[PDB]
Amino acid sequence: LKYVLQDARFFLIKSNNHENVSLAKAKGVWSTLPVNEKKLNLAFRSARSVILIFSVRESGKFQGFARLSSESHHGGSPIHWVLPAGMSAKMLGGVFKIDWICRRELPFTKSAHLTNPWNEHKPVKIGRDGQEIELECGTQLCLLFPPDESIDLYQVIHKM
Ligand SMILES: O=C(Nc1cccnc1)c1cc(C(=O)c2c(F)cccc2Br)c[nH]1
Repeated sequence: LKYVLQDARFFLIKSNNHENVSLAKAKGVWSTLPVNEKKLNLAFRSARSVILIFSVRESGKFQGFARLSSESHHGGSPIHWVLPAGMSAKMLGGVFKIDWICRRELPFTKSAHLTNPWNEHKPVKIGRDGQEIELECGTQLCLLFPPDESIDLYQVIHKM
């Protein structure tokens, strides 16, 4: 696991509902507005691993974290995302393929000691959608998650 996390960049992904996360866990894909797509695509080219750490708002927990497998691609079968009020699929950028590293949950109470230096040292659970997490802080956060024996780490390693 630590090899997968080496020198990774971590991003806090705040979904407004559980459905979108369930979709992401079932289909291994993710999407977002173009401006955020551009940052993720640029970060994928330049970083050894791009880890998304998911947290559904109000849930009090992280729902897991996944690693970008590639830049975003267009022209796929439409996914039934639950989008913010007033957003349509036409406003979305492409779709990202993601390999889940851990699908198990982590409550905020087990991360109360981890503070994000890149967000005024507030607890890592606190942050806006997209807030980047400092390397060591993000690494420790991922290591607090329960082990998930259902994930094939070699499938993700071969893509690095
Ligand atoms: O990707 C997201 N945010 C970010 C910001 C900045 C950089 N990287 C990433 C993000 C997507 C969401 C969504 O609910 C969402 C989704 F699940 C699927 C499709 C579109 C949408 Br909209 C929340 N947050």
